[PDB]
Amino acid sequence: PTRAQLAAFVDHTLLKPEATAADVAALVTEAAELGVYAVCVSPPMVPAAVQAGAGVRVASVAGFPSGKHVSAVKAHEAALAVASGAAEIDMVIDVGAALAGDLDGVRADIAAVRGAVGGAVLKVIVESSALLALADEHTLVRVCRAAEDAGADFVKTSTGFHPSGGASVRAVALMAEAVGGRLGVKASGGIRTAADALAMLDAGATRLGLSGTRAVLDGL
Amino acid sequence: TPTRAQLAAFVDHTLLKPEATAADVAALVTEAAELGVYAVCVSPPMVPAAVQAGVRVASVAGFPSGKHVSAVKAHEAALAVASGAAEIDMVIDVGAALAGDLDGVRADIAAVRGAVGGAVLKVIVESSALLALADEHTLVRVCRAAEDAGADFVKTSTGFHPSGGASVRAVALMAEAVGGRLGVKASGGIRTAADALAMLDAGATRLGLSGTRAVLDG
Amino acid sequence: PTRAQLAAFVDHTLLKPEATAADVAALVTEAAELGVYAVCVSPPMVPAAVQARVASVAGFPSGKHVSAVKAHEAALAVASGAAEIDMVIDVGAALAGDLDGVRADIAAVRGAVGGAVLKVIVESSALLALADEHTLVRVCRAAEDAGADFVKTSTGFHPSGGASVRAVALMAEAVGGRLGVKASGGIRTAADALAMLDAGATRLGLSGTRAVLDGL
Amino acid sequence: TPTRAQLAAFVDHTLLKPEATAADVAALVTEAAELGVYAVCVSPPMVPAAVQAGARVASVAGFPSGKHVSAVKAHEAALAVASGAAEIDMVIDVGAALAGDLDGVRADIAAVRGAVGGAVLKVIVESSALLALADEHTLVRVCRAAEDAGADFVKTSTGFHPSGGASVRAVALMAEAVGGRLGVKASGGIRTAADALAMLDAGATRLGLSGTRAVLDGL
Ligand SMILES: [Cl-]
Repeated sequence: PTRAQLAAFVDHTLLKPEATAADVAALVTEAAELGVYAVCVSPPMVPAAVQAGAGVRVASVAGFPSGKHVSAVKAHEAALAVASGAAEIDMVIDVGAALAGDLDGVRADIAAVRGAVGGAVLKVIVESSALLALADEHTLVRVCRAAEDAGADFVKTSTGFHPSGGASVRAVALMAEAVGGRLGVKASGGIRTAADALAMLDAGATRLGLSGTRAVLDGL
Repeated sequence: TPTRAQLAAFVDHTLLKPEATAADVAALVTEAAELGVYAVCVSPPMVPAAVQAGVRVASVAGFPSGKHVSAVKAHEAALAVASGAAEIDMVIDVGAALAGDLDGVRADIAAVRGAVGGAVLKVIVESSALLALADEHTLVRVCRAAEDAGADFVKTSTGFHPSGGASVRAVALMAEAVGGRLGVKASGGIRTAADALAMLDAGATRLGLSGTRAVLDG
Repeated sequence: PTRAQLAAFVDHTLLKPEATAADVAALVTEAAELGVYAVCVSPPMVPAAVQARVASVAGFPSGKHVSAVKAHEAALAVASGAAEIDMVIDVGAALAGDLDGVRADIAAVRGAVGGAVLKVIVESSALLALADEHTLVRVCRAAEDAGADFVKTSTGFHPSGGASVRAVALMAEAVGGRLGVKASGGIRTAADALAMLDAGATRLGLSGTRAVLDGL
Repeated sequence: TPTRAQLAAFVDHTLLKPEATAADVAALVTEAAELGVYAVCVSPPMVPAAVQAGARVASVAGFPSGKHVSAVKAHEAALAVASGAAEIDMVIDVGAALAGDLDGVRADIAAVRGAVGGAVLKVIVESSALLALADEHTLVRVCRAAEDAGADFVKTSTGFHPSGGASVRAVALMAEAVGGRLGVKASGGIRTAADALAMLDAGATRLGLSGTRAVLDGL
């Protein structure tokens, strides 16, 4: 698995609240030098990301990181991001809604954002480490099926901000089996080495969210 | 030094975890009425069931990252107020402030001010990030911008940023910057009575607490 | 009915695109002199009405806005102090038979205004002219299903016209005693007013209220 | 004097009735392609089905009244563009223009501009109202506000205001004020091929029509 090949799986990411336009400009330069698939930035940073290169593939987050926004608000955010040049959107579910068993609500929340972006690649962050710690494997699968039923293109493990943690190979395996190659699976959160990255791919991930991409690639 | 009832009267009793359910919020409301606190603070989608649960309600906007365009923060804040929130605690774009874009921070806060009508508007400045990454003057500038944009409070912290939560130095700087014309809400990591009293003595006029019972027993 | 009793049914209304803050202030002054129930103004004028009981409109007059936008608009008005919101349905949605869509559109606004009085403009003159009585009734029931407090006849801007006695009578028969019924559009005389109240209206939307009251 | 295909290329083929259905919109799109128009113009909730109809889509914002706070207009514009609209035709608050609050009109336009990114933004000044209720200089000031706020076009009318729609005089004034830096769209009550060509001769670079076929047949 080559350095260029692993890099083609990667969304090179900066989501810190303190991030400046200059930070986002350096992120895009580093992404181009590394040969990654996209940059992932916070919604108001999309103009800066688009302006920092030619033909930059930009993903933005929506309803992030808490998931605790009403659906209209997540949709509005996603639509402004697409209007500013975002090709993809990584939204967060209402994690508390999943845990209460309101799967209809989770599915409708994702369908609202789906209807607003239209053209864009939509990834749904299920916060798998939170679902697996506070409920069970079954709950994770149900959330994945809601994402599929609502028209999502990816299910995605983690925000990288929840204290329960990030991607596990078990979560990815569970998520990959549930969507069965019909949707992509993005592993994210705490992927810090080459070995972490390869193990997520081996478990079924078809995309990786990384902030320390160079160090991951250097490990090869 | 204040009694239990007096300390409680300073408090916004808070649950903002991503995993919070309606049942968690209903238990939070019941516990706030027992403790005699000033308000509950809940996430925007939980406002209707907090309000209906029979307590003054605050909500958050652009929370916790602050990385949302103004129009998204304003839309969120309008919905929460229309659903019955009495107060909104919004987060600034911390990066905008670090880059020196103080007119943009102010316009961001003005958009929210215009959406909430007469509701109490608190601006979370993420003081521990501003003091870690810039300097005292930058914290003062952000506060003044909040007052210029029509805020009613300046507020230290989200409780979610790794730079930490409320500090005495941050609270005192903020209280001087607003000169008693706005409130100062100290929040994030306030776990004991001594923490609480240290912030009120530094000039806080409201406290954001998640573990209020343990502070009150104090 | 006395002058005072008839006024008590009225939402005293200015919705013209050219309306200024000064026009809105004269409308409120006139409202309070006439003893009306409420003033009805356009969403950006709500702050000036409140600072001078206020109803505002939402998704008005076309009804052609996505649900989230109507809900955003309604919430902003309530936040600036509107006690009531009068929204417009996607009339074309109702005519295509998409009553689930119309209901969902109304429930979105319902969930965004909290405790506000929510009135749903069904554009009854268009529904009767382009569909049928049964469609008008189905739209009213969707409004009830979605949690609305009132059904209302007309924007006063649709070419098909305004309130008719039959539309109001149908709407009152269908949801009367459970939802209020507001007759609006083309109510120009005392006799028009009284004919809508007799048909089952419990609120009236008027622009020329003084003239209507004078005819008693 | 333009050929049929040339006149058609100036046209936004439009359906904005409250009663319009998805089926009405799909017929509109089919007719648009047949006629060779520049674009179809539809109401915001109709954009996704107009885009999916698979042959350029414009939508409107804060239409037709202009009486919506800026944030609502901007929200509405964003959604339409995210659903594939290439252009947005917004409506100013006409009463704000009349009250002399041109800074507020400018800010209202700037709000929509920052929501749409790169889309073509047209600003509807409701010229027939500005001329009937104010004066010519007010029309010019509103055009300047639009330019200053980053609009790509100024545009006469909604076609729903009782003071009427496009006039030769309105179009000449607007085209003078923007001086070829913005486009000028003539719209509202353009009933004949003669009406259309008089607007074009007055400086319009785009035409909003509903009865497009009957206009083109007049050539
Ligand atoms: Cl002619």
